[PDB]
Amino acid sequence: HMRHRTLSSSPALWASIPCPRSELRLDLVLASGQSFRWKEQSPAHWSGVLADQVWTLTQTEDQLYCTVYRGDDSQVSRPTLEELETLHKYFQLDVSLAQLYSHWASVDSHFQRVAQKFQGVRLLRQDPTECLFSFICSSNNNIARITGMVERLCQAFGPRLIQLDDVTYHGFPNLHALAGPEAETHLRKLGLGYRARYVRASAKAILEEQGGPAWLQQLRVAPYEEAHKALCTLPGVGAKVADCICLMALDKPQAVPVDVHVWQIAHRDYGWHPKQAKGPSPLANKELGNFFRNLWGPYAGWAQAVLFSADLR
Ligand SMILES: Cc1cc(C)n(-c2cc(F)c(CC(=O)Nc3noc4c3CCCC4)c(F)c2)n1
Ligand code: NI
Repeated sequence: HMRHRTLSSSPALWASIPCPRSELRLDLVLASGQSFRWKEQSPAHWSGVLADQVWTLTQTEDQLYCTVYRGDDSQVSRPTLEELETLHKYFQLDVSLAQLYSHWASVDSHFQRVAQKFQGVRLLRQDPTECLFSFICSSNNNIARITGMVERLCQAFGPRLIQLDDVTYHGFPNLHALAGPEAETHLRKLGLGYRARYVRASAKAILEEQGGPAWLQQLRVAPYEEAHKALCTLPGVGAKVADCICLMALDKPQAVPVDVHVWQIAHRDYGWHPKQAKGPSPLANKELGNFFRNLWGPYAGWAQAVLFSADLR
């Protein structure tokens, strides 16, 4: 009945945001292991769900074009003022990335070289709940299999929003939906495996032990160090996942997620070694995060995103 919009198809349902392609490149952000809810359904046209609404995004060299599917028996219209603000905040466009790129480049020659080809790699501001459970699914996994688990989870537990072509879009489920007695059994049938236990247990933990998703909003305004320790109390959430949520959902730009893949890059590209544990360890991982914060400063997580994205391509 309804299909994915292109900029050529129905231009009268698109609104623009004055966004240089140096400030944001959709193709290096939306599928670069931050969000797992965006797909290039048509060429240079990215479709995904944001807060119970579906968006399609495309860009020129100077403009970011966006169209909304409000997903109901409502008159089709262009993005509103409030809806465009939501997208402005989601891409954190108030913060200059050009000024950050130059600042990082001044103290790191390796970044200066990589940065040239890979511009507009910025850090998305995600919903804490979506980010939390997305990154519990990320353990010993790849972007493709993570994307599948998150989609299947959302269809199974989340409310239906709209259908565009063959793709049916579901909003991310609330904690109560994931905390139910059959939840783990269902998630195992959807292929999450062991991660199904942590999803249910963490949903149950936030509700019962922390008092619902207002807790995650408290961690947003809490110091990085307090937020990180609070998150590490949840089943399946360790230092790596806690840092991911801190950087991508709780407004901690200094948070640097460290796993074996970040170790590889740090060693190979920066010559970094732990100043006892020859290989990775909780203490050595903590030291590596500090090393990058000392080097790049209070937006070290955003600098890591540039390298991480550049490494995927
Ligand atoms: C063996 C293999 C192959 C692939 C494609 N992966 C893979 C890739 C991923 F992107 C992710 C997700 C992720 O961890 N993203 C991130 N971690 O720190 C950061 C990011 C994003 C930008 C800020 C810093 C994953 F869990 C696995 N692993
Ligand atoms: Ni070495």
